[PDB]
Amino acid sequence: MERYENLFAQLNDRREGAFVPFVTLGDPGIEQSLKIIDTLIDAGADALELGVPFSDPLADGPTIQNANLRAFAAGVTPAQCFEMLALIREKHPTIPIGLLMYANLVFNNGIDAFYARCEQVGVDSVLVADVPVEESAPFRQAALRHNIAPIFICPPNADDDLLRQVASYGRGYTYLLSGALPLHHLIEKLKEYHAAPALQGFGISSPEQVSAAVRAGAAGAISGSAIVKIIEKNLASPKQMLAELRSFVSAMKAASRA
Amino acid sequence: MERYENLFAQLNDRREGAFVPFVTLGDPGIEQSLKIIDTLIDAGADALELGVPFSDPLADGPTIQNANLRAFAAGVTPAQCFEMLALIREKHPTIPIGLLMYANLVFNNGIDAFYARCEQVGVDSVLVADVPVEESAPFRQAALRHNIAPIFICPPNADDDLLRQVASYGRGYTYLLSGALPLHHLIEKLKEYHAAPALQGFGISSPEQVSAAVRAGAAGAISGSAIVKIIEKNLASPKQMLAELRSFVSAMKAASRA
Ligand SMILES: [Cl-]
Ligand SMILES: [Cl-]
Ligand SMILES: [Cl-]
Ligand SMILES: [Cl-]
Ligand SMILES: [Cl-]
Ligand SMILES: [Cl-]
Ligand SMILES: [Cl-]
Ligand SMILES: [Cl-]
Ligand SMILES: [Cl-]
Ligand SMILES: [Cl-]
Ligand SMILES: [Cl-]
Ligand SMILES: [Cl-]
Repeated sequence: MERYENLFAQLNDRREGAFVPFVTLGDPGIEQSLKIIDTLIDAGADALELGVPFSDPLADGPTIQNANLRAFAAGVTPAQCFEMLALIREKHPTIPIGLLMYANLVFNNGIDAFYARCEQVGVDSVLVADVPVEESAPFRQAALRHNIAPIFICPPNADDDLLRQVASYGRGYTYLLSGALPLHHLIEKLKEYHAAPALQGFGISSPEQVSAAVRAGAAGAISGSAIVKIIEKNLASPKQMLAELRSFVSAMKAASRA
Repeated sequence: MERYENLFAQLNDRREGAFVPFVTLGDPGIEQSLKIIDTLIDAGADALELGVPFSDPLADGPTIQNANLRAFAAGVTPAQCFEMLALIREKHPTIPIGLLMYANLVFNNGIDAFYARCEQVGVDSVLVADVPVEESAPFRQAALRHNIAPIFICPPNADDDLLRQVASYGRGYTYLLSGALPLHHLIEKLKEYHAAPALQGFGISSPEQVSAAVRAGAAGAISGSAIVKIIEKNLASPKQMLAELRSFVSAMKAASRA
């Protein structure tokens, strides 16, 4: 539906980088999560990265792990997540919606049925976070068949071989994480290979990291856990939670004008 | 085959905690990896946790991520991993072998065929690191049908409800990661619910953390990345690599007598 392409062209109009918050769907409840997402959008978030609750405790930090636990504790299921996605899309027809999920989600229903469901509710992109590039073909092909952008991660030490693969396979945006190479170097190479615009997603904790990413040439930044941390710290006061989310998104967008 | 039960009873004879190193199969090559594993065993490792190369770059630290990349760069496939596992078991018939892997590995062949292959090569336990407990039943049942211990992770804030589930579902050992609760408290509750012996697996970097785990009552410790770091730092000298691995395992076992 051109949602990412239109966003990045309009961000070019505004001379801004994208700010894309991550939240877990259904954290800390279905309705609070919907209102958290409305607040992020109203405060200036350019796109959304939304997680279907998963479990990766060996690797995840306490923030993301606790969010997954809060959503499961609220009884959140993939079914409810897809209904939430549909509602978000209906209220916000133009905002790019990226799903972040883990491979076992597609076991119960099958790869094509999963991507068909994404297409039906209006998702724009899907990142299956735990599938190596060597095993990505069935996901990439199913995504394209259903008009979904498959998101590929560019790791910090990617050689030109891998950069060429990431640039060619992905659509929508490139999820950049940056024997690491210089940030500006990865960005330049991805542009040389006509990759989808790069969103720096590593360690985007606060305004300084957004500004650094845009100054290095990235198209924007993805905040992997900073929004979830504000949720966790304000669980007892939804009003203060929403106010802190607004000031945070505002400060992150200010950094995106750097 | 009683490999974990026999190990823990013999560790009780020795008044020792278990030390269980993690390595990625095929890192930095098939034959170097086999010899790394032989060296860990000869140096005193009590069991093995072996990873089939995966990809979890959003969450993994550089050590584990780089190991996965080194193994894929050596052309390692799941097929070669299963042959390596078979060779390790043939050379070392009594040592408990735990596989650590990610869910997409079971997509290509199916859940039952994966666990059948594990049983055939002599694996004792399987931890599918990225499957929530709410979705674990098909894996747990397939494991039991093939005489494989399914490994469950006890997270640091587990309530008694979850502790009861982890204690009942798992076999072999409990993979302990420790609003977190006191380490000794989780250990006590797991014993109260007759869980498989707990191996503390969070942050086991050096001897101090092994000693802390055993002093708190854990049956031992799993070093998630410390062995891989020694591999990465000594890639240019296999001889020095193996010598540093020996001194490291020796120091970790010394801490396990605490
Ligand atoms: Cl679109
Ligand atoms: Cl529940
Ligand atoms: Cl290169
Ligand atoms: Cl695109
Ligand atoms: Cl950087
Ligand atoms: Cl982060
Ligand atoms: Cl056994
Ligand atoms: Cl290769
Ligand atoms: Cl409780
Ligand atoms: Cl057992
Ligand atoms: Cl601790
Ligand atoms: Cl670790």
